[PDB]
Amino acid sequence: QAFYQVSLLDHGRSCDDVHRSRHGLSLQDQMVRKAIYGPNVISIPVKSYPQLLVDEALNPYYGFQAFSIALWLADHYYWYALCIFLISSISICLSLYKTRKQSQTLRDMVKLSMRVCVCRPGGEEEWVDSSELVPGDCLVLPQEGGLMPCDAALVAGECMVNESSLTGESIPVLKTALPEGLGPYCAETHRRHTLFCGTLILQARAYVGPHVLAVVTRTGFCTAKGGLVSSILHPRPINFKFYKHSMKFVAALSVLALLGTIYSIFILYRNRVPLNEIVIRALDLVTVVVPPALPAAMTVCTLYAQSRLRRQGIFCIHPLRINLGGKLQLVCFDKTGTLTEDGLDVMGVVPLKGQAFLPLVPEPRRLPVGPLLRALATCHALSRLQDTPVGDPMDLKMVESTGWVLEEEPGTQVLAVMRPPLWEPPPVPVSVLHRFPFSSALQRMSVVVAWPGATQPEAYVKGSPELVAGLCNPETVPTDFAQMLQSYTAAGYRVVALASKPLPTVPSLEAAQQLTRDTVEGDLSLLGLLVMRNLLKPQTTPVIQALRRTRIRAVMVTGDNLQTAVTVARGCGMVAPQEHLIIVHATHPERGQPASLEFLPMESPSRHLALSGPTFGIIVKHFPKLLPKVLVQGTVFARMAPEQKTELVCELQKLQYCVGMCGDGANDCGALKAADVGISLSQAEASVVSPFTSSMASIECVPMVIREGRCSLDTSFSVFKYMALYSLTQFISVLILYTINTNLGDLQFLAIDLVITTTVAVLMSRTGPALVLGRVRPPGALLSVPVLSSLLLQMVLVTGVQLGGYFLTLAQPWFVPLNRTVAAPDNLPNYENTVVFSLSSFQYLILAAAVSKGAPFRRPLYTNVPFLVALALLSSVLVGLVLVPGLLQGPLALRNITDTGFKLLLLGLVTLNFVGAFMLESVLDQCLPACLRRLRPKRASKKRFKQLERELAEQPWPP
Ligand SMILES: Nc1ncnc2c1ncn2[C@@H]1O[C@H](COP(=O)(O)OP(=O)(O)CP(=O)(O)O)[C@@H](O)[C@H]1O
Ligand SMILES: [Mg+2]
Repeated sequence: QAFYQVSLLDHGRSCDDVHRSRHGLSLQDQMVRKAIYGPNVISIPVKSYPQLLVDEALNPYYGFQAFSIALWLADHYYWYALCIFLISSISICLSLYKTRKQSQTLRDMVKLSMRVCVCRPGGEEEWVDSSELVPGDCLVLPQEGGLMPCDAALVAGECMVNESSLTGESIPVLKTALPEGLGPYCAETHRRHTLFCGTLILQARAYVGPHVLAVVTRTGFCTAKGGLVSSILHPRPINFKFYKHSMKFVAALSVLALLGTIYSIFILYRNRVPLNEIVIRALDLVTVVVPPALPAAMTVCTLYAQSRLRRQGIFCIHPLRINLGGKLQLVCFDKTGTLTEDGLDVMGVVPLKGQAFLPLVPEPRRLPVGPLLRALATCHALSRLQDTPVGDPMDLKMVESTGWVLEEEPGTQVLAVMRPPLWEPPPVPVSVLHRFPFSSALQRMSVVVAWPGATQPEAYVKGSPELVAGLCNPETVPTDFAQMLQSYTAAGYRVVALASKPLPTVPSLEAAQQLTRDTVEGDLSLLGLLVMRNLLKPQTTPVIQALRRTRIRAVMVTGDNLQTAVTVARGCGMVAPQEHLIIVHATHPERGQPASLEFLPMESPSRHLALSGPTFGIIVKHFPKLLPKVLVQGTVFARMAPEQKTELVCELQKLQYCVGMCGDGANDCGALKAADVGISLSQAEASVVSPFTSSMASIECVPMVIREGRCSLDTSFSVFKYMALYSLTQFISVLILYTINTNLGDLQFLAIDLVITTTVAVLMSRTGPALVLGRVRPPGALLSVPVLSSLLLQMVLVTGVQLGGYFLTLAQPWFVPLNRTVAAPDNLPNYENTVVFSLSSFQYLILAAAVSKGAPFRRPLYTNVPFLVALALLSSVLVGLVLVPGLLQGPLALRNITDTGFKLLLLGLVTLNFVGAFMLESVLDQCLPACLRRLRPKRASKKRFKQLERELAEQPWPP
């Protein structure tokens, strides 16, 4: 009767229900469920070519150009029509290629199919089906190096998986068996028992089970790998798109088009040409005003910039966003693996005798056998790859520091058995009973471990110092824990605390392993603090100094302790030594206490604010009025959960800041997607994780993403402004002829539009970006006073030389006056056509050189090379032709002029116009300040960040 959403069909499923779904029906249920859900295939439509063309041809411009071709054919200017078709043909081919390439990349990612082993309710079939996989299907996963087709909760056993594409996470991720329960929660809601579509399985092992077996949850390409590709198809728009502002500027040109049309009507009525004939002249005037090569030129800008970035390694999707890069005002960054260096030496461990802390051991090897050694060795979730161990750089560096070595493939639920170094001045090899994974939001990991001693099993928890110390029973927790940790965090050593609890369970029993994560991480005794050292990436310190110099503010968003983030921030130059840092702190509103905000300064040898994640939680919920003041003044957001990083992005955006994210981790995945410009620095090739994936492991990417964006925004504005200048230069030329004896050209018009303008337009879009990022932001409105001024003033100079030419031509003593008794197509030679075309041809080229204006955002014009050769070549051909048309006289329909003097006068006028155009654009750059000061002495931006800044300047936060 009424359709129900697949999510709505499977939203309320129990923990038990996922196990109920396991060993699902072989065929009848499969077929009906598969029919209801639809086939498990990516929904990218496949088009041979002509299938695309019909859809592609529906664009409104294409219709107008088709009408224009017919109109020009009716006028019998075949040659101009021959060009007008050909330029549209180039436009459609390039648009087709652009569209085809954009789909092809995405389609190539999702073009994967492989034979799958599927479990029957009383069966275990092998390689039976893949694309037809049942929505609730249970399957046995491959042993090693196996891509996972569907998002499936793991019912039994443990899996090691590479999720690098899905989460931006190169490091191997542990997967564990789901626990059946009366409560219903989604596998995604667990966010760990689920195995995600298109993720490689490094290894798969069942300690107790015969093999690892998983039950499919959300599937059919509409979740995970496809859910993101599906996002890339029909993508999210940008608000207040600059094309609207350009569309307003087209309306200013539309007034000029109407004014021209009425001028023509008066001239034609005065001329007394047939009314039927006058309509064709009016129609030609309107069609001429439309530029044929603009639609192609706009594509070629983007395609050249994608080409420029692909070579730099910054692999891009949604190429429209490269301009958005140009406008970004703040760039958010992550601490570890981006601002700092991935991989960290363990700078020893600190042990505690009783309540008191003992002095730090430089090398973890020289310590007594007991809890801390075992915890240091066993806490990690490292697995053994071919002749090697694979894990998180922190956990890997810790175990190598202990000197204990992981046992290989060769009880029941016994895994990752830890072999001792076997050097003595007890070896007691130890085996893990239960593994708990580390979640960035959760901020800790835990293990249950047993030994041949066969005592009560001991649970070891390694996690964030504050949460672990808080979780520990306050018996062992030292009085000065906070102050002692403050030494290590202030130094800049990433610190993780280890807590041990003896657990009263039956040792080496599978059943005994089953336990509540909270119950294992409940009552705890603080054991020691690890002192991991992460060092700043060499290039980070430079890029941040430039981004601060441009006045694009750099905000740091991190899950690590506030003092470490303050040390990294003070190091990079987020906060310079001259600058002052305030630590906003908040007390929870609860019992008899209301919410309190306390601001405490920090002093070290622009009023920068550093906020812990929890303080920001209270500020957003219980101080909404203050949030604008902190988020416009906050530089070092720290101890932030993965969800909190998205909130900073969203609140900074609602304050009208253009955010950017250069994170390299699963924690940032949310923030990267939400942010305007998102860059994932550790990914290989194009990926769905971020809009602008990089393959260089540095912040050196981010300046390049801004620098190219500003170039693409200036190229888009230059190509638009040159296309307007050409059309009005054509309008003036065609009109000067329309008044004067009702004449035009055919082959001449093909030559101008096809060779002079289309070649220059495509070639002017490949200049490339400026060397150094600049203080001045690229101008963002096409309908600006400078742009409008520049175009209008230049067109006056165009007309001046053009009219001057005609006056000089008529004034020439040898000049023979033209017949002016016969139709424009019939009068193949006209003495005026020769002069007007010959003067106008060169000026069409000159406009591009003046328009280029290559300095703040683009490199000097000469550096282009293919443009510069073409400009000179076409100029040389035109110089050659104007002096001596020879053979080309006949095709050009040129009236041969023997007199050298008038040709030199004509060359002089073009040179004068050229000098004029260059002088006008240089004058325009110099004149802007005087104009701006007089037009507006002072103004206030509607955007909230610029006002809140100005308010804070007038009255600061309480000092
Ligand atoms: N394997 C592990 N087991 C337990 N805790 C870990 C851990 N690896 C990191 N931690 C700690 O867990 C907390 C949360 O880490 P999270 O992934 O959110 O950020 P992070 O410390 O990697 C800094 P960044 O945000 O720059 O990536 C931190 O205090 C971190 O030091
Ligand atoms: Mg990271």
